[PDB]
Amino acid sequence: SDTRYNKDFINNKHLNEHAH
Repeated sequence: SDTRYNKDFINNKHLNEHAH
């Protein structure tokens, strides 16, 4: 649970644009 730099503040920018 640290992908970019700890969630990029929201689970990877709002769950990586609503589940890509």
